[PDB]
Amino acid sequence: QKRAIYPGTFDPITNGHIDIVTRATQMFDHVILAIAASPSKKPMFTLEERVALAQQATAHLGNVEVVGFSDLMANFARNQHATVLIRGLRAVADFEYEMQLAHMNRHLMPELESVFLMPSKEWSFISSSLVKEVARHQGDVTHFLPENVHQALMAKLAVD
Amino acid sequence: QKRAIYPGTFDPITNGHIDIVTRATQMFDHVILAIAASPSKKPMFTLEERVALAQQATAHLGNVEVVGFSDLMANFARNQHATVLIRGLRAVADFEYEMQLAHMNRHLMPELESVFLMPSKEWSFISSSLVKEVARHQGDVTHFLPENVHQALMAKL
Amino acid sequence: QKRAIYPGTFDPITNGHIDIVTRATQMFDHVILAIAASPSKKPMFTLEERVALAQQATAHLGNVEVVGFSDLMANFARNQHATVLIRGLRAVADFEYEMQLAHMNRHLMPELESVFLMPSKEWSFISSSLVKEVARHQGDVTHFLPENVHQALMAKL
Amino acid sequence: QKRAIYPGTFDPITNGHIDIVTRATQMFDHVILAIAASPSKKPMFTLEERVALAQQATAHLGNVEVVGFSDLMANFARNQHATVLIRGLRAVADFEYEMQLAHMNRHLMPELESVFLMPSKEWSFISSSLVKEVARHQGDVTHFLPENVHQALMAKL
Amino acid sequence: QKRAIYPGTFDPITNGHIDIVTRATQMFDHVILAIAASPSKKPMFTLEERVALAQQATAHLGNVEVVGFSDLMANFARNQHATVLIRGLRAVADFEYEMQLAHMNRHLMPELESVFLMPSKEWSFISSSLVKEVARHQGDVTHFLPENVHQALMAKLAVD
Amino acid sequence: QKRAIYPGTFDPITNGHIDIVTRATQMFDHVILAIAASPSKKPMFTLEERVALAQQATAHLGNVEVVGFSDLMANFARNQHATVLIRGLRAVADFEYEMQLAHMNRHLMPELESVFLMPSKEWSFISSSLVKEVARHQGDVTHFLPENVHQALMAKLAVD
Repeated sequence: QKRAIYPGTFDPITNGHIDIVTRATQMFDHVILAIAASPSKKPMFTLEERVALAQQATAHLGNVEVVGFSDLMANFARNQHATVLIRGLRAVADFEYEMQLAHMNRHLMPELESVFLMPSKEWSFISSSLVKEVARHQGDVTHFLPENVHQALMAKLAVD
Repeated sequence: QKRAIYPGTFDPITNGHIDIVTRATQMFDHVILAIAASPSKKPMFTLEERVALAQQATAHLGNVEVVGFSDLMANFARNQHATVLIRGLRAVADFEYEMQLAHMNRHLMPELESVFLMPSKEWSFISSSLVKEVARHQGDVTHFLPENVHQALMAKL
Repeated sequence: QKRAIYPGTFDPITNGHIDIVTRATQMFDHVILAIAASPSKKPMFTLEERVALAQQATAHLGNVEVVGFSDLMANFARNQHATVLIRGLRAVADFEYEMQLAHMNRHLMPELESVFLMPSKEWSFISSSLVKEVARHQGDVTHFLPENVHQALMAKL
Repeated sequence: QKRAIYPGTFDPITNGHIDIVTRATQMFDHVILAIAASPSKKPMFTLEERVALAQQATAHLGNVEVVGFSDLMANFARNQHATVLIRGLRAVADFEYEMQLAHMNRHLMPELESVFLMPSKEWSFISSSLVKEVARHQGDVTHFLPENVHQALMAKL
Repeated sequence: QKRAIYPGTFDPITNGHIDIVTRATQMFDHVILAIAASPSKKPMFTLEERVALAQQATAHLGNVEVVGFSDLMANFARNQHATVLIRGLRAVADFEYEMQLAHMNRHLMPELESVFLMPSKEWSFISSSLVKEVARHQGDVTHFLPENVHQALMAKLAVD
Repeated sequence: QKRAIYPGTFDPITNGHIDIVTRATQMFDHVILAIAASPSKKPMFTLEERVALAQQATAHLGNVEVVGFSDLMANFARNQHATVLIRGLRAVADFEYEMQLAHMNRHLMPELESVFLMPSKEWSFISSSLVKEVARHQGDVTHFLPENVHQALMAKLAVD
């Protein structure tokens, strides 16, 4: 029935993202966790690494499929026949930017309905950018990450 | 069958509410538009009036069921077998209060998942309260309301 | 002659309001400081009192005219031939609500252009409501009010 | 001895308030939990009730003293020899209103320094008002309240 | 009488900016649409292109003059004898940043009064940065742009 | 008794920061004004210059010690035995980012209590980044800076 897309850079996937995609799969029949290449952001992890990490971290969720994309999100969503666009909404969100994006995406593909889900209190306050900054500066971020991502981040920073 | 509940005071239902419930029906098989008695708000219209107005305004949305309730919303949602809780969301929203409400609702019924939908730009600034303030001064609010609601507002005033 | 209207409840007028209306007069030829009766707010001062207080407080601003009104603000503005609607704006403002009000005002009278002005840092945190709360406890609010307004507040309390 | 005051309506005191006052005692030698009569809010509990509830709920915090007051908070703070004013702060807070209040408090007593503390994530969404709304519908709020407060809420309702 | 300045990077001018400058000309006798060079932002369009596009898009507004400037906005406004500073205020605005700028500009030139105007609902939600990002990623942004800017953006992206 | 840390990039220290650290010393027995190296931001002033400027500007405050640090703030605070973390909160603040940082720091070092102080109305509206941008573009920012910082900024921009 409903095909939902949950797009982002997922660099790397965090426990907050796991929370959101878990809620989405309880609500919609099929969820595509869609990872944007985003070369302009100079991601810490390559697209291949991000896809592999997200695949492992969502392996227990049967109706999640992880796939990378390099086009405009709406162009990808259209070709994949998604009709629901999953967004996270939490306490520290840039709320107006999220409203900008939802209006732009409705302009681009009105048949794709933005829906906002809210994570647990535990994951309401921390961005993945702060997680990476803290880890790179020798702070403990294990609490925020799936174990496979924890291992990959330790290795990435060790060789960096 | 995925069952969603769209609760509120709906005093009265506006074109913004119609937009949200319509978006909800495109996503979910059955949508319960659930009107809370809300006596602490001292509503302009009685619950029976609000239910009747919302019934007429949604009569052509076949997957919308309008009901009234006076108990805890989370218990009403469980008793209606709803698992999705529809909330409106827009750029002018006090989204932090919506977060507080969603966390309280989740404490009371964790199986009821809040989902925020965004109305059309046309209804991105309207509210029940602003409509009522303009109508109290005989200002023309027909643009913002279902026709049946406009008539009822004219009679109450 | 460009005619601006600066409407509100002014219950009572404060030094922040004086700052805004003064900035408005530097920009526009004639400024109508328009006091809404606002019965739903149950104001501390009657409309006649609020008009009298604002008249005295603006007596030395030659291009300010203080009036009272009880009808729809947009109709009053049209009837005064105003084409500019002055609103205050500051860092502490609920600017999204100001956007909702401006869009409703534009729906009612599109020819009346909302324009937001920013008060001095000195008045960047004051409000009528906070002044009244402190005064109800005999706190010294003389800094925030025209002298005539301070006296009237002392008598009402 | 650094003396802090933590004032509010505490109608009733919640687990969020307990969290804040506990954090305050880790920082300051003596903390006065000061309950304002607040008649304009028409509180659910009388002042004597609110003081009694907060006394029991803080009985094991040796450096907390619960008092009631009906005068201007800044004068009460001066009369208690407080130099630190504890305010709660969280992601859902209307922080601009907290800024307005802090600037008014500073105008009235510049020696009383506002200090904002952040509660635990567990209490990052609760409020007295939301607890009361759920309790009015017999919803289970025991998670959010000291046991003595839960009992008193059940009796008032 | 009143000389108003409406400054920004205008990279490129959008329908929202057209909306705001149109409202400004209905309110004030003369409006300078002032385009900051802004080399630090690495603008998509050169200053010459931005001025030409803004000139064409405002040609129907008799009391608008487009001019580029490379100095501090307040220094330019002072030398041009502007007394009104036009700012747009919309739903997705970084409101506190706009308050920062208004206070700084009042410090620099107190005789220049900041005034905020609000665009139509249609233009309340989309930044020019998102317009450029979407266009560069193969999305349709024609709705947001004057026709001359649409043509220039297509050509800029085609050769880029 | 209480050791408080007031950390930031202080690039350069401004009157608003002076305000906050003055309030902090009235409240806590010892305050460390701690300057993060922050090479990723490419600071205008070197760490040595920032420390020297902050030292001179706080020389009248007996219980302030200025020290530079290049590690994670929480790791430094822990090794220095700070138990209070001073943050400024003002009208134009990115409030949600400050909440993010406070939650992250509580995760890293729960024994370090974030406290927010509010500056005077005079310093409520202007960021140090805007001060530098305005000065670099030939605007007057003397009002916002201690005299020693004013002199250093004039010299930095003159030779830059």
